[PDB]
Amino acid sequence: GRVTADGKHIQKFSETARVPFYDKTQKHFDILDEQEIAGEKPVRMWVKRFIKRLSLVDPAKHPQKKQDNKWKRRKEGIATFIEQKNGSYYFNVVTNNGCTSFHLWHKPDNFDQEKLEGIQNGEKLDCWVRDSRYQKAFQEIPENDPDGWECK
Repeated sequence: GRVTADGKHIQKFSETARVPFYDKTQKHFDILDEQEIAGEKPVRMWVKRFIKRLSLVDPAKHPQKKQDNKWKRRKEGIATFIEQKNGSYYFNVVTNNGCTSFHLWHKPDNFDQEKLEGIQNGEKLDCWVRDSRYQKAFQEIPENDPDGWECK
């Protein structure tokens, strides 16, 4: 909540979202002003709500990992690769049936490391999607994910 102009009333908020400080992945104590640390001026943030997670390897998860009861919402998936990094692999997935396709990164697992053999810069392959919990909000956007972050 928040107290109003007079000292007799409290207005109610809707929900919360955490913002990382005291870390070495963003810059908040050098972009924000001094008045905003006391928190008395509404500023814009980018709320994130759910992250796309994948498990492409189906045979190593159906008879030994279907006790998770979380992967009840697998729909489809297409995937590619455009840039190689130290430990993760690029992917581009379509959302439901051909409405929106965007990017993600995935840590390749030992049951999925047999699905990639060195991906060409544009070669195609299937995918498997899921949307998992997330509750955060940054200043501008992360420099690694151009996902749908709602401006609030």
